Amino acid sequence: QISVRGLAGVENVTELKKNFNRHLHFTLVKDRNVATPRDYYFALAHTVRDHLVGRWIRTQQHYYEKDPKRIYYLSLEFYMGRTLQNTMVNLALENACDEATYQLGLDMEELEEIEEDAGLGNGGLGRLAACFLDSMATLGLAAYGYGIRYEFGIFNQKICGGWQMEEADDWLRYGNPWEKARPEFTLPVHFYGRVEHTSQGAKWVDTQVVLAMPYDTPVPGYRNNVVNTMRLWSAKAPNDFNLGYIQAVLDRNLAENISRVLYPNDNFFEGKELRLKQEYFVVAATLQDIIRRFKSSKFGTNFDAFPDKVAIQLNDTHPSLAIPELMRVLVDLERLDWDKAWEVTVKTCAYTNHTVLPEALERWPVHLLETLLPRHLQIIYEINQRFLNRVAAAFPGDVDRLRRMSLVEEGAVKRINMAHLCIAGSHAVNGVARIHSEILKKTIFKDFYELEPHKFQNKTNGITPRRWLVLCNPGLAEIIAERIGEEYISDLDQLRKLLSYVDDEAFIRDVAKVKQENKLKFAAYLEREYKVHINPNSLFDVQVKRIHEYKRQLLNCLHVITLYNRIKKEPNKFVVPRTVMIGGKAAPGYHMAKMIIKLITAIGDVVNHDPVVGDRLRVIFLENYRVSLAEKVIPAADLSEQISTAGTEASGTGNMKFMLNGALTIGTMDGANVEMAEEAGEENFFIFGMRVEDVDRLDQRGYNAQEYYDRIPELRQIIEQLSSGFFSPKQPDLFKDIVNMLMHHDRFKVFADYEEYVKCQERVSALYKNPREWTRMVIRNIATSGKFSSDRTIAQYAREIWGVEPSRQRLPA
Amino acid sequence: QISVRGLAGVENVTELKKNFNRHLHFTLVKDRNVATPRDYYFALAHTVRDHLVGRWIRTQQHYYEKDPKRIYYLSLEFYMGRTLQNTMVNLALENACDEATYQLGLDMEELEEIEEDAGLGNGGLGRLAACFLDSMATLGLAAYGYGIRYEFGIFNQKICGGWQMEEADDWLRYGNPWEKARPEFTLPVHFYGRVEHTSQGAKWVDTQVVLAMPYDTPVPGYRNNVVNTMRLWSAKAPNDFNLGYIQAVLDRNLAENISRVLYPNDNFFEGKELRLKQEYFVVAATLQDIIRRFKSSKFGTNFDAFPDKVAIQLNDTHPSLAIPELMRVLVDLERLDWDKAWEVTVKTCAYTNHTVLPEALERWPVHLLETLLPRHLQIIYEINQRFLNRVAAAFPGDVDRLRRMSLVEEGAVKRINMAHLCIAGSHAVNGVARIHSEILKKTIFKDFYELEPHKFQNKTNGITPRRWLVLCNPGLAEIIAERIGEEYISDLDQLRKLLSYVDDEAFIRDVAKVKQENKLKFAAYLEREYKVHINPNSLFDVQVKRIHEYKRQLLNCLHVITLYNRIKKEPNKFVVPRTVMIGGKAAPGYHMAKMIIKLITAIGDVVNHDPVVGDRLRVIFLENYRVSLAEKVIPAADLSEQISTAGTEASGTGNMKFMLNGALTIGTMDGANVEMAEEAGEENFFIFGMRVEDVDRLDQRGYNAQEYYDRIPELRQIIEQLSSGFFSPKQPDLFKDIVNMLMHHDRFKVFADYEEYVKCQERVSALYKNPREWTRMVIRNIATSGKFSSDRTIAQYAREIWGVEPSRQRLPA
Ligand SMILES: C[C@H]1[C@H](C)CC[C@]2(C(=O)O)CC[C@]3(C)C(=CC[C@@H]4[C@@]5(C)C[C@@H](O)[C@H](O)[C@@](C)(CO)[C@@H]5CC[C@]43C)[C@H]12
Ligand SMILES: C[C@H]1[C@H](C)CC[C@]2(C(=O)O)CC[C@]3(C)C(=CC[C@@H]4[C@@]5(C)C[C@@H](O)[C@H](O)[C@@](C)(CO)[C@@H]5CC[C@]43C)[C@H]12
Repeated sequence: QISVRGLAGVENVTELKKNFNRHLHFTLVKDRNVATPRDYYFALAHTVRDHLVGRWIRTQQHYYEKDPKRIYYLSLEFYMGRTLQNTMVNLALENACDEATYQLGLDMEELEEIEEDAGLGNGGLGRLAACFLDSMATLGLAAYGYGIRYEFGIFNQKICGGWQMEEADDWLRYGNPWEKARPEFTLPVHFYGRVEHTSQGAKWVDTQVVLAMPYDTPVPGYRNNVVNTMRLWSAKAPNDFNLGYIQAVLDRNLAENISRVLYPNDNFFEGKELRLKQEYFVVAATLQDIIRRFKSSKFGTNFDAFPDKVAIQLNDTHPSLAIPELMRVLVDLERLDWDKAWEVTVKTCAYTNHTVLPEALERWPVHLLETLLPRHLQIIYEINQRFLNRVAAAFPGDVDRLRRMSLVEEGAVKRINMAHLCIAGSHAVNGVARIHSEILKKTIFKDFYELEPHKFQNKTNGITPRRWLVLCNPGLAEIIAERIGEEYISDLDQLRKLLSYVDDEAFIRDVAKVKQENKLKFAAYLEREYKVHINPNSLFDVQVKRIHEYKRQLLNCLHVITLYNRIKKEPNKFVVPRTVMIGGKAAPGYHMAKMIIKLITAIGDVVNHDPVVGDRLRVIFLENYRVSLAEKVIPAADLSEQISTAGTEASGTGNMKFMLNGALTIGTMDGANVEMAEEAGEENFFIFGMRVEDVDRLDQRGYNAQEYYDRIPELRQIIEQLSSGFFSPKQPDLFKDIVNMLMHHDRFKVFADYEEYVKCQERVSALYKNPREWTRMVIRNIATSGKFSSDRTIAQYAREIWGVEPSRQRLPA
Repeated sequence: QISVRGLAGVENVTELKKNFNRHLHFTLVKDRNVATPRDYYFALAHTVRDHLVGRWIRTQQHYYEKDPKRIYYLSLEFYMGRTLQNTMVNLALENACDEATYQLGLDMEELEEIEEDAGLGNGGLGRLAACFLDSMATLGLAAYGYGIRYEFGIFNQKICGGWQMEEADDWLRYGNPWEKARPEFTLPVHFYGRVEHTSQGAKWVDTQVVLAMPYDTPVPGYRNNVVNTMRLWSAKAPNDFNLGYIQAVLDRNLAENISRVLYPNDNFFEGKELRLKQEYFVVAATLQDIIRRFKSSKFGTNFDAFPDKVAIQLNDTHPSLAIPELMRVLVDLERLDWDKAWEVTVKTCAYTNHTVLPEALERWPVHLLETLLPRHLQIIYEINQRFLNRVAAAFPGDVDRLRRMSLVEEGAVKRINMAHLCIAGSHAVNGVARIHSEILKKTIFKDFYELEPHKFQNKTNGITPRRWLVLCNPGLAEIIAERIGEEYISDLDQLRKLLSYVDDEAFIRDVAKVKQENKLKFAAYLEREYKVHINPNSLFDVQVKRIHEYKRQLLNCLHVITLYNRIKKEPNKFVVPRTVMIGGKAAPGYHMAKMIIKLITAIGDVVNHDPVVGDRLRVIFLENYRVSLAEKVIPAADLSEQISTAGTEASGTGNMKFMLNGALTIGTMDGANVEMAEEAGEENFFIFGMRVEDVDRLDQRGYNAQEYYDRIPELRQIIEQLSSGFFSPKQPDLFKDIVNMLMHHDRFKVFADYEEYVKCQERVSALYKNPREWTRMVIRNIATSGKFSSDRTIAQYAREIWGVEPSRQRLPA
């Protein structure tokens, strides 16, 4: 149908149809008489997977011959989503498969809906890992993603009586056609035991062994025939495990629980032992694999060359144990002296920080590490001692600096600060947006920055234009390609060329037409899947992201109620109709986040069934927000809500997805919003609220929520409604916690941004009344979204941290 | 190479080679540079599996169109062994694959050694199930095997310091290419809950749900293009399971433990709850599947026709809950009246008894069934009440009969007698050999036989000539085929024709040549795999079977020691050299069986390193006895030890394997030994010891072991050696338990058969000195082994129990 989806040429279509039928028959053991859409999905998935393997094998062949520097991206989360359409796109197979499936009497889009999300992440951090893998393959880097194959990913969210229910995400039930089990490359991981000292140094003995089994998933580059590997470790009991007899066999489960389930916490630390085991598990298996690969190369005994052959990137502090683990292997097993092992470690490792929120920082109780990893604690103490000697020598007499910079935190319970560990043992530390990187240098890591200024960098986050434009928004990609060609897909800066079309009447019409189609499709999705009715002519006001206080879903809630109260005051006045959509998961133990979800639904219960309101205001909670739901709602959005308190959202990536897909952004000067507004021009953005400086000023003076309550009658009315049970008639005091928090213990100053936010929202409504000017502003956003491609981000990592050159060159097919 | 292995015709060899390479590349994602033999095995296994699916699909198609009566074989054990060679044989692919793999530079035999045994059974009962499935497919029956897919089968046995160590049989580690997961056909199984009574009868409520997921494995008939199904159920937690959050996800393991591990007890009952859950699990899932298939047929609401469309065979009492479960479904769910449901149940079910040993009988505590299956206990009480009313009416006033026949056993703990349940609810009850079936009618089920004589039958066990001749002994199958053709493979009675070759000098030479080759190959296997040295010219004296007291491995031990002591007394006298091989697993908690294994190795420690003995006597314990080890040692055997106390071994099947493969049999008149001797003639068998009558006489008088000790000096010497630490110098009293048991509490009267056994063993040695007469006796055995084909057994089940006609007719290819 459309150009950007590739050629559907007779020879390919015929070959695809016959391999489809081969897989249906031989692989699935079905025929057309019994086959369900699921069977049809699998036959297609197997047919497409076949196209990868040749490229996969020769890519890995190429790296063996050329022996380039290898990039190892260590993350506990890879939020991949669906793989079918992404593979077709990157392989140029999408039209051919559409044709082949059409001719077999099947709708490919219906088949795509059957694939489970690989939901092995929580949100931003996990999805960044996924975008990174795509870009690394697209840029020809010899890169590997290493993580854990969780049996259960992020929970499926069900709304019941307005409340979140969690159910297990059993994503492997029907199988995963993309992975290849590699039991032959299984590796032992050690836990517990004790440390023995000898003439030949320390020995870690009497350990419990857990086996790590790798599963490989292909990662295709965009149209370059590069297929990299994501290797995920699964936990297996050894066969002499416990070995009355029955119980010993049943207790094998204990070892295998390590890889059972993803911890569902977004930006929040929980000091649980199982979590620490997961962290060491991925680190120990990966490092052995890295070293084995280093030794078995065309180059090489000599660990001097290690940093020239290996880069290890730590996605947050979750794989921070890679630092003492690498030291352990180099010192205890390879017999290098401390100072040489340490130079190698620092030159190999690099650390990316994702948040400044104190409750998100990993600080592990010493007594946990003592029991679980006795050798690693010793190495940590020794790293600390030598590091503190460097601080003492640089800042003599500064005793408070010493306690501030220590990796060991003193208190009732002694803790290891994992972020401090990462800084000390990495040659590079980066934040994920310019303002976030500055905040690190000025506040939380100020001391470390004064010691080693050269270590600190910025790498502003990015999103992949393949998944986040071509895949999810084919209509928009097509109208862009008509004017400027296809090269922008792997060089997103080229979208600037679209600025010379901002006054083009045909393009304006097309941009606005694609948005309307997207909105109509999504409104249909809501009716068919969730039996909910929305007006596709209203402004689609969308806030989708994890439910957190700092993300201020509550600020949005306050606006929504203001609009309702204004309508009820002046019913016969014209207002721009809105559909307000809020979506996101709450961590299971996060009580406040669960309350906010209930409020949102409770608001919808009042607003959606008020006859006076009509179709002018709708409030919808988007259930089970995840990657494949994002691919649908983002192209359909008019307004992107990015309203975190200034200085709390390190970067955001949702913000970029919306910019790329033709929504306008209302937001604070937080995270990457600042860089986005800078790229588009502040006139093309709806910026409101306190800057970082204003927050600090308010903190010094003290934040008093009562002040705003007293001076803003519209705010008072809302609080009285919440308190008196207007939104919960059966349980009048249901929302006492929310009101209490807002009035007395609001860390995120919801009320302080209320007035500016509401006023700015009026300016949004005003612009929406003039479709031509709205669309021209939209075009100005899309055209300047180029910088926020993860290809740019990854090229910066490659050049400034890893010391490798990106390549756009094809491998032979 | 050999005729019986099929054609290696240019077109087939070329097609096999290319599909091998296709699977290596696309399925395994390997190439010739990295591939190991394991990779080569899998590529072959996938290539062969491809040949099944077409036949598999059209067989199931055929049954849908014709709608024949369906046979359901319910067993908790299917001891399948390896599948590759068996599939090639039954498909006529063996020479073609040998050729194709040869031309790729691979040795197929080396590749076959890589396949894990599917060891989902303990011994006789489990292996009978496997032979039955082969024969049912070979005879064109619409038959299904239903069981449990254990994650861990029978443990691997390691010998350490002479002692058995058990390790987990992780047979699925590298995957199973034969099975096809069918998650779409998952079924709920209910546990616990309570019974509620209404107007519309009883309701089972508040149950815990466990999901049963089926895995299908193809079962090919011999050269007839019939491919039946073995369906094995795997336990899965439902997704709302328990649903703090983490723990709820981890506790999903509890539900899934149901299918985790096979209970390693051969002929012994253990009243564990997990075992009862397994039993109900397979029964509930299978019955739902049977009923669903019955309703969705070309025939049919009307359960009158159920017994015309369905036969359910119960392999022992392990699936006995099928009886109250079928009643439950018919009465509670389908709303049939009791009497009609009961008529349908009895006409549907049939029961096969496998042992008379009291400790093997399943007698479940009422309090277990009360908690786990409250509705089934009620149905059991009601079945019992109505059954006891029938007994009272037939034998008025006979109050002791009533208590004897009751399904409910009274005592400290009330128990359900599952065998009694099976007899009451089945139209047919059979033993597994003629003497065993008589013992049932005369002793343990005498009361039931007097009530319903028409219910009691014999079906003498059989073994499959495909696995147990063609597959494991190609050399012998070939020399037989040269004389009489190939038709005997699916009609084993034709082996009688070989009687006219008993005086043929060429045939005698060939039979003896094949045995020598078999012995040389096995002696080489022992050196290569276990670094043990045997003389291939000695008589191979072999006892392989589960380690049990009733099987009397100890009697064998006593002979072995007698031979040693005689040699040491008269060193320079000629004796026929023997290699005595004993093999078998002991149940982990069976202390005595573990002691016997230690004795056997302890004997070998003394005998094998006595220079005076030389190569005249060797005692070897065969480690990890299992199906694939049987396929190797059985063709290599000269003497088959079948020496159970008369009346204890219900049938035996090992005995038949040895007869078919050219060993002579020394044994008691026990089980099927009686029928074997009858077929060959007693002159061609080494029969010794008490008959059943003699045992009974000895029991009445009382068995006094001291009597034999006093009157047999050779026996006394052995006991003194055991007591004084001759066979355990470091631990002189190591064998006190064995001596004590022999002297004071021997249920199996080892000493009573000692003299006759030793004397008979001398007659065996005498015959072995004359190779020509030994071989002529061998030929007389092989030629009369026809009756012991499971094709015969299965045809008898089909005609006399199930009411279906066997067919040798091909399906179109
Ligand atoms: C040496 C092993 C090690 C035992 C485990 C880690 C290893 C790795 O580097 O990831 C596993 C994979 C192989 C076997 C490895 C190395 C090379 C091959 C290779 C590229 C070799 C090549 O000749 C084959 O054609 C091809 C291209 C194809 O078989 C292979 C692909 C597989 C690798 C990369 C590694
Ligand atoms: C009705 C279902 C039920 C939902 C679950 C149990 C069932 C069974 O009888 O075992 C599952 C298998 C199918 C779907 C079943 C029935 C028929 C098919 C069938 C023989 C149908 C035939 O047209 C196909 O060509 C073929 C021959 C091929 O698709 C099928 C094969 C599969 C069966 C036998 C059963």
